[PDB]
Amino acid sequence: SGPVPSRARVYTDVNTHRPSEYWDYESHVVEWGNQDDYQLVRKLGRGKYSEVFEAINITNNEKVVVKILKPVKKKKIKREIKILENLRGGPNIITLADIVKDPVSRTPALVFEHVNNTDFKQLYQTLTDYDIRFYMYEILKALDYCHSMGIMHRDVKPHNVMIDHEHRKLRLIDWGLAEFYHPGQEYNVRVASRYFKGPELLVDYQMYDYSLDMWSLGCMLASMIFRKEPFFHGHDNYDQLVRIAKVLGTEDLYDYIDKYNIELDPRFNDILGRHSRKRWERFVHSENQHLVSPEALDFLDKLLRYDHQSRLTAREAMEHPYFYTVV
Ligand SMILES: CC(=O)NCCCNCc1ccc(-c2ccccc2)c(Cl)c1
Ligand SMILES: Cc1ccc(O)c(C(=O)O)c1
Repeated sequence: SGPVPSRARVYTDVNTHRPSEYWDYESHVVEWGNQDDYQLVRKLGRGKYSEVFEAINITNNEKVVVKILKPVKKKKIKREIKILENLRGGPNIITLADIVKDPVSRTPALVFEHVNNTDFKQLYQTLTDYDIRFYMYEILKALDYCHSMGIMHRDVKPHNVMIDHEHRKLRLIDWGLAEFYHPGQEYNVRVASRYFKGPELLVDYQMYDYSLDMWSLGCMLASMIFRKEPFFHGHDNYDQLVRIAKVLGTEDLYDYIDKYNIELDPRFNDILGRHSRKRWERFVHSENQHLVSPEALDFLDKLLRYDHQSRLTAREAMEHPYFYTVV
């Protein structure tokens, strides 16, 4: 007949009960600030259709971040702007401070609050079991917030989590892939970065929800506690699912596709194979045992599940025993 419909177990109808003003980002009126208020200092990085710069707001001598967008698609820019304005002030959500335009090049730029990112490659060795529990909890505060506001981030990964370790400040950045959750809507599966992509995306199941973010979060936690970057190392989108199946096993994959009447792409036939369900304890080694505990393993087991409906919600995750040591 076709695939079985699905819906989020929490915050299902938050957008349904809100005016069109909230979620109709295409109708949203954007108002430009003064580009001249900002002096570009240095290039921070380069994205798909963006160039990120450290800058100074010369009207208050304050450091800011300017993300210049290659205006490839207007609807996309408007969606990012609306979502950022809706979530502004939310816990651990990057604060959009201004929106500016370069008249000569005819290029939009989003201006954010500055975050001093502490070096990731130097964090990895010194970091403790407590530090992982603490920053995991800070990310879930950002997720429970944006999901309660009817938004899925759809690009949760270490590059999109900024940390100022000195001040124990975390921010969830780059809301360029984020979308308003409407029950029953069929979304584009070309979202998230390969390693972080949930099985729903890999099997082309379009009626996904907030729970997509909880899978990406589980990939990050597995990678941190096991010191294995990335945890699921696919070489392409079909291989990515094969890497998951090498961990979760192929039996539960068939239970997932059957439950939702998903048509597996024929490209999966020769590469899928047969895989047994692995124990999480098998990934424990001398290099990572100080970060691993039974609470961490029970928590991870509750996030990394094929069935999107069966994953912990951000709020259920915050109530898990893994976070009993955090405030
Ligand atoms: C734009 C830009 O400069 N990005 C830099 C990305 C910086 N990433 C560093 C980092 C460090 C720790 C974690 C983490 C993960 C799981 C639990 C606890 C902490 C994550 Cl997700 C990311
Ligand atoms: C602070 C900061 C740095 C880089 C970025 O790309 C963003 C963002 O996308 O929101 C934010």
